[PDB]
Amino acid sequence: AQNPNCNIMIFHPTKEEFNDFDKYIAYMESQGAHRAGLAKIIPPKEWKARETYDNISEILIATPLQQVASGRAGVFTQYHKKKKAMTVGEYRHLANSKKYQTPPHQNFEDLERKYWKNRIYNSPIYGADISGSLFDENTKQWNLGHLGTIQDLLEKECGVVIEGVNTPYLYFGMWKTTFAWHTEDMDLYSINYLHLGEPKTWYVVPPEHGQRLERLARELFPGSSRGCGAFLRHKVALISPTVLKENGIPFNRITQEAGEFMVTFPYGYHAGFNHGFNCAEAINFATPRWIDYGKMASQCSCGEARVTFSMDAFVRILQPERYDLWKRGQD
Ligand SMILES: O=C(O)CNC(=O)C(=O)O
Ligand SMILES: [Mg+2]
Ligand code: NI
Ligand SMILES: [Zn+2]
Repeated sequence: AQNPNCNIMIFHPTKEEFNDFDKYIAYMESQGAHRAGLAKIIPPKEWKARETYDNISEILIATPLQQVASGRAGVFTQYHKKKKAMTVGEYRHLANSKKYQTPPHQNFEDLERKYWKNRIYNSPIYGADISGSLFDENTKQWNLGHLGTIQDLLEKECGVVIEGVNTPYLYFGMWKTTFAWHTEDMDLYSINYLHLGEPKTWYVVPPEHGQRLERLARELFPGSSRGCGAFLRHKVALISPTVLKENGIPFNRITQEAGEFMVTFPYGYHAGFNHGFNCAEAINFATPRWIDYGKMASQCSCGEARVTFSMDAFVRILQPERYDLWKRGQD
């Protein structure tokens, strides 16, 4: 078995190897990359996502989210308070302000220490989940707005023809902006490209051990657990590496820098934070190996997780028993 310790793997495809996206994903899995839940892909030196970022300040963040924390430094939840719209130019200036900027630090480890020590005492503002793309249309390789769709994968593998679309989303981050512990909708893959700015630190639990993280989360967030049988779908809970180590949960960590891709694999729980002002683009995708994960994915039916139009069809076809109850939650 390849990668039996479930380490995060880092790939350096050549420009030739970067032509066929599906083939490269299948290659990485042949080497065991999926066992980690997360992989890094460094693009060939010749590749570029677009020519410059020189004109991005005019993108609108219609609903910036202030991420307010509750709990203790290592075990907290966050709630998203909606703020007034602002442009990316306004948000970047805010991120660079004295109130919100990255503190002085020695290296990524010192910054990680400061994040876990101090996150809860601040409320950074995150521009999340903004439909759009920063890939140039002329970028033919690993262009996250040109991937094969999940609906087309389900049709090729299973013959079924469904409604729905699959488009990318932009994320504008600042110091301390945080992504809570989650897997993807329907336990899909994700791919995330850091277009510019400061790094993103990731934490990940191997898929084969995801239930260990779930059981700890039920112990640490016991009222949330009684409220919903899949409350990590709410994407609000944080647990620090120190707490994960104290409780024996297997995990890995890695820092993504500008110009790099990350892939998350089906049922790979992940969480993380931004080091400073940045912009990422991410989208869900599927392969044949996902189908079985989609069939087994948990679902939030309490009504809090409230997800896309396109997820309806996935539930309806892969999980017809759940359909009914999950749509009671979504209506
Ligand atoms: O970058 C972020 O804030 C969160 N992204 C993801 O969880 C992802 O790409 O799957
Ligand atoms: Mg612009
Ligand atoms: Ni994710
Ligand atoms: Zn729920």
